[PDB]
Amino acid sequence: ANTWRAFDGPGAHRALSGAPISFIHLLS
Repeated sequence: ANTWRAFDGPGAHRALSGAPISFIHLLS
């Protein structure tokens, strides 16, 4: 989660309120 986000496009707080890494795991 931290490795790919920091290199291209670092948007930590804006994604966590809407749909981040954690929202994707609920569907599978």
